Amino acid sequence: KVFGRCELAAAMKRHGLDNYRGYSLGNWVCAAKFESNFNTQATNRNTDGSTDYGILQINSRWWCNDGRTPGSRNLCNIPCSALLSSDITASVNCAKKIVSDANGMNAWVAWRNRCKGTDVQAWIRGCRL
Repeated sequence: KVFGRCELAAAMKRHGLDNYRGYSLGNWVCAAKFESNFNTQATNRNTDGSTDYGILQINSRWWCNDGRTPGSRNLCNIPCSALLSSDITASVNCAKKIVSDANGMNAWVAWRNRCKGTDVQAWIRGCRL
């Protein structure tokens, strides 16, 4: 499912991401935009053999099990396919654990490089929230 900007903002808010660990909703929407382009079905393989899954491109080396990442840890306790669902609940719950780690949102390279320090409020402007 390819989300609409305001649609995704509302689902993210509902799920409790607005200001989770200090990050305003604009950040999460911006990160989804540049990580997956609002597509829940996005996958990207990395050089180390791991793969990123879903709307927030969660990595298989540490967070989920895809059965093909030697040494994976599966910290979110879920098969990576669960992150491709049109229902973003799994992605959100796992993202909540990732951002709680020492590095915060810097865990998402797209956020660090394209959202960090920008007017992220723009991502939710015009939305009925």
